[PDB]
This record gives sequence, C-alpha cells and structure tokens, in this order.
Amino acid sequence: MSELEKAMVALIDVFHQYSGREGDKHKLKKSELKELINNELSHFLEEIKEQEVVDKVMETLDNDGDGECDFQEFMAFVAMVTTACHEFFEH
Amino acid sequence: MSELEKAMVALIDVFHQYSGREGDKHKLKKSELKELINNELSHFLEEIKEQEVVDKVMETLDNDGDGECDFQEFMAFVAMVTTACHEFFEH
Ligand SMILES: [Ca+2]
Ligand SMILES: [Ca+2]
Ligand SMILES: [Ca+2]
Ligand SMILES: [Ca+2]
Ligand SMILES: [Ca+2]
Ligand SMILES: [Ca+2]
Ligand SMILES: [Zn+2]
Ligand SMILES: [Zn+2]
Repeated sequence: MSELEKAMVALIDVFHQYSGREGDKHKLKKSELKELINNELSHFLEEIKEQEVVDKVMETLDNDGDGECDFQEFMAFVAMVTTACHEFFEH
Repeated sequence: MSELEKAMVALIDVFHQYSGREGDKHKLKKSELKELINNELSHFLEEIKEQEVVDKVMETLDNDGDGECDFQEFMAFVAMVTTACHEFFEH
C-alpha cells in the first residue's frame, strides 16, 4: 500500500477501535469520542477534561442528531482536524 | 504521533506532492489528479487510462467549478474512497 492507502486504512481502524467499545459498534458515543481525542489526537487537540467540552464537540460533529458520531460524521471530523493542522502552519 | 495523527499528516503530504507539480500549488489539475490516483490509489481504484474517466472524476469532486481539486475537495474525495473501502468488506 501507498502512504495514502495506509492512511485511509488507519482512519477505518481507529474508528473501529473506539466505536466498538460500547453500544452501537459502528458509532462513537461521547465517552468513546472523548478517549479517541484524548489518546489519539493528543498532539493536534487540547486534552478534553470537561463534560461541557465533550458535549460541544459531539454537538458540533453530530449532523443527524442521534447523539453519536457515525462513520460519515467521523470522516468530517477528521477532515476538520486535518484542515486545522494544514492551516496552522503558514506555507 | 499516533497512527491517526500520522494518517492526517500523510493526507496533507500526498496532496502537496501532487498539487505542487503545476499551476496553482494548492490545487490538483486533471493531470495531477490522474497521477495521484494512478500512483497512490492503485489498490483502491482502477487505474485511469481514459480522458473521459479523468474528466468525470474531476467533474464529480469539483464542487466550486474551477476545474481543479482544492484541499477541501481532496478531503471529500479521500472520505469517498475511504468509505468505499470501508463498505467493500462486509463486517
Ligand atoms: Ca460505540
Ligand atoms: Ca470489545
Ligand atoms: Ca450522529
Ligand atoms: Ca497544481
Ligand atoms: Ca516542483
Ligand atoms: Ca474546485
Ligand atoms: Zn498546504
Ligand atoms: Zn466498519
């Protein structure tokens, strides 16, 4: 696999790892999302230590209102954070 | 970096590699897009050997009509292919 291909597979993997912990195994509940951010985005996003932050993040990414992050919504979240990384550095 | 973080950086890298070849260094023209697909998505997408295919792919991903793929549009493309990978395997 190319680096791009590897990257795509890594997005699927991390989503499955976390989504599979509780409840619907193809969606991230707030707790799962919190830990994904805290463990796997520790360089790109401030650690979440407040309920109000978990709440706001989920509210922001949860486009279908079910209170969880599904795969499509996780893809959008990844794009948001990737874009923020891209922009953060002037080039 | 986590695997997720690495993946995000890899998306930015591959986009820059290809977008930087010609013209606007932050957009993929048809030729750049063709080679990105052919070289870096060789396991996930059929090799592009026809103009009509390059044309259709660009038309499909080009949401702002400028005839190129920008970073946002590339993110959407990556999500599309990642999703197709995810679904292709029943689990
Ligand atoms: Ca879950
Ligand atoms: Ca389990
Ligand atoms: Ca949702
Ligand atoms: Ca270009
Ligand atoms: Ca050059
Ligand atoms: Ca465009
Ligand atoms: Zn850039
Ligand atoms: Zn799955």
